[PDB]
Amino acid sequence: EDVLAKELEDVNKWGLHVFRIAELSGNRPLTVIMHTIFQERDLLKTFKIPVDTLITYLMTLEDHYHADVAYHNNIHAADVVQSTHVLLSTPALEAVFTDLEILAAIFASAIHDVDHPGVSNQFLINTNSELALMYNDSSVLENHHLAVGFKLLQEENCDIFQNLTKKQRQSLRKMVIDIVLATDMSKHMNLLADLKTMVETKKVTVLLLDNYSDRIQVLQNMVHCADLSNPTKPLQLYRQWTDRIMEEFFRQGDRERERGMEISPMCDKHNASVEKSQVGFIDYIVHPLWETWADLVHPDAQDILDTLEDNREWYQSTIP
Amino acid sequence: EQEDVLAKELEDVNKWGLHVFRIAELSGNRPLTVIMHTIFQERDLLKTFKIPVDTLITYLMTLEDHYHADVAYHNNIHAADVVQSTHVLLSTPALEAVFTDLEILAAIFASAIHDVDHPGVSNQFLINTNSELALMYNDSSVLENHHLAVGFKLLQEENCDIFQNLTKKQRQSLRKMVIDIVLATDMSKHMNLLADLKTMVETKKVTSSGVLLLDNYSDRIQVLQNMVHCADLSNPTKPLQLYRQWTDRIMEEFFRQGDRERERGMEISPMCDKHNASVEKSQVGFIDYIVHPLWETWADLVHPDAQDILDTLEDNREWYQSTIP
Ligand SMILES: COc1cc2c(cc1OC)[C@H](CCCc1c[nH]c3ccccc13)N(C=O)CC2
Ligand SMILES: COc1cc2c(cc1OC)[C@H](CCCc1c[nH]c3ccccc13)N(C=O)CC2
Ligand SMILES: [Mg+2]
Ligand SMILES: [Mg+2]
Ligand SMILES: [Zn+2]
Ligand SMILES: [Zn+2]
Repeated sequence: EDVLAKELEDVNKWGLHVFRIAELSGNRPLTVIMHTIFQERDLLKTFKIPVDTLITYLMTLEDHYHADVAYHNNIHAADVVQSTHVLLSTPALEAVFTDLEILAAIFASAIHDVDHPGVSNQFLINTNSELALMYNDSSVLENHHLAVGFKLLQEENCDIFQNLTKKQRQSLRKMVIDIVLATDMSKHMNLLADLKTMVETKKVTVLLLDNYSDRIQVLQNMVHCADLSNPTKPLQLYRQWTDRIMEEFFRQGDRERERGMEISPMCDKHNASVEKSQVGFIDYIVHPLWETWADLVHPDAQDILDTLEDNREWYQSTIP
Repeated sequence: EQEDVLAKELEDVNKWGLHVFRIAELSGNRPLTVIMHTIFQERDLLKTFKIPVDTLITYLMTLEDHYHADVAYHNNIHAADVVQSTHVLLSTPALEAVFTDLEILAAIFASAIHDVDHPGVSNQFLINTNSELALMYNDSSVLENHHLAVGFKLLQEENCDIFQNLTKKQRQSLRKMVIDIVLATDMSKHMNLLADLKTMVETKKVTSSGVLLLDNYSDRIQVLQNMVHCADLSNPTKPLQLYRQWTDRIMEEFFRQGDRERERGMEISPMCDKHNASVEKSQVGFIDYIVHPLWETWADLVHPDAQDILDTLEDNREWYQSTIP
């Protein structure tokens, strides 16, 4: 238990040893990382959240991530939380999202994949699942993650927002919904188009964002970047994330095959190239996103972008 | 002979101003079932889509049961009214041969399910009271998402899948169209929906047959969305004896919601305070700011097909206005 404390001192750094923390914490990475970030940002006193209510909620939330899902589990949630925490500190901003906006982005990251079944929205839609029937084929999983994340606040001693004012709770709820809904992959291109627009019309002294519409757009893109941050991490971490997403994909492709459905991209294990898929994912999705981002906050996050380009070069070299 | 009178009244199914409250009584509180069945036969939809008649009746009766008989406005009579109004709007000369049988089926089915299981309170009330529905749907088109989920879920009950003989592509296309239509009945979408309809009227293209030219999904679904939205907001365009009954019913629902808001210490929603209400001024305002802007634009789209409907709306506005001084 003291090596865990040592691991947590790198909470403000890109490349935290999140898999080690998951092992040392007894598969409680989301709980410990969240507890550490709330202390570090002084959110428990800022919003008057009792420490025991925080722990109770975090453990209940963590329990609703599936332990038999290789990628979309509590370790991924903890990673996205911690990554958002670092991006919130990019100098190109500095103290410029409200404290409520900071709490919303961090809470949204923690709940953003809760109760994920390990299959895609398209799978849930094409299989006529109960989830897709409930949500009318529209951001099916993301709507569900939000509903679960908020519903768990109503469990015994779980309301970490009990001492927020009524206005604050309403504002936070809207921001959290806006952020998590933006993690739907089908919204990526519009999100990226808007982020580009913002960069081109950027005003700085540091970024000056006067209207809520632009600020929520940045927070949406921020958590999206954090969700798509695996290829920007030290390679030892990135390779583990690749192993886990491919396990999840292959298990879904097997289900598509058996049902006679078209197999989803990268999900056919008999015609799969893991490394080519990573290079293509970086080239078409992750690098455009992170380059645009790095432009927005230029020239901060050059170290993050440096790692992404190193990792792209390495994966390409593994292709004969 | 009760059935004979009912059959006589259903001969008016192609007319604006159908005696829908009489049909509700004569059918034993089954206006949605009998009006939908009549329209499906009139449009030959059972034959076209190979819908077994017993399956249709079973689904309709189950759907109708899931409207709340104890809500004054958002009940099965309102659903039957919106269905029949959509059916008349679909028959307008300016749209002859414009929509496929599948699009027609989608618009009518959407109208039938569009308020199912409505609790008689607004989306904002459900959001502000932290309801289970608003929690499920993240404060976004809360009721309309629920109406869709219930309407589709009921197709899975015993002998209720009226779409059992559609192709897979037909079912996929119908499902998407129905979702797009019912979500457009959310009041928060009205201003953008109307702005788009105005843009279409200003840029409208007509064929050599004289009918509307709609050559992409965006334009086709937009017309169907606004059509069902007009049907939903059609009460002030109906003969006055119908309109006044709809006004009585919505005010009962509004006042009951206001009584709940008042008891909870909430600010009372507009038109919901029975101690500070003007029913007549509220109807004139509703017409002037919402219903007439919408219907004048629809009438422009299908000109001159809807002139009589617009004339009735304007007469009814003048009538309510005349009761204020
Ligand atoms: C470590 O490598 C991976 C990690 C993850 C993914 C893919 C990876 O490698 C190809 C997929 C991407 C699939 C397509 C997709 C999902 N969201 C998107 C947003 C924008 C564009 C595409 C997508 N994820 C899906 O949940 C996120 C996690
Ligand atoms: C007979 O009179 C009425 C009938 C109905 C309404 C209001 C009436 O009289 C004021 C309300 C309107 C409230 C606010 C509202 C709801 N949707 C809208 C769409 C656009 C603009 C406002 C609204 N309805 C709500 O379900 C439809 C039924
Ligand atoms: Mg997700
Ligand atoms: Mg409705
Ligand atoms: Zn995620
Ligand atoms: Zn309605």
